[PDB]
Amino acid sequence: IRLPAHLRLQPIYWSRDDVAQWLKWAENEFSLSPIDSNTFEMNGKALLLLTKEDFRYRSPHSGDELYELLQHILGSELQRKIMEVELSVHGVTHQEAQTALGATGGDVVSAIRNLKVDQLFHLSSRSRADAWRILEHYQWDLSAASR
Ligand SMILES: [Cl-]
Repeated sequence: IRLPAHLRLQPIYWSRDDVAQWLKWAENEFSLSPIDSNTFEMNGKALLLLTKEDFRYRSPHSGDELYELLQHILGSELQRKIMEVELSVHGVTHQEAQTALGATGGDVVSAIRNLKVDQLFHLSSRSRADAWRILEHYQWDLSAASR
């Protein structure tokens, strides 16, 4: 298998042009059915949010192949969990999410909450338990940071 040079194996950083390059490469390297590049008008972050059915909607004949190819390029789930954390807490970066997820043992829910209490703790002299209490009381809504 010959990879397309100048295309890193980090799909979370792929541009729209990189997605088109990956599609063209995949169609030729795996002899797939013709893929209209106009059917994947998105960047790499968006590609990670598609389900296998979403791939099939765009390419009934080779969409699931492309999905499995993406899964193997990603390898041994974390990149998608990181995106879910980044989509749940304002101001959290890739590294902040990865640190929180590793602390919570892959738990997205606990990582989001630990990150939410961190942000709330960053604004008051209250103890972390008081921050954990207000957030548990307010159903884990960080928007209720009223003072
Ligand atoms: Cl990635």
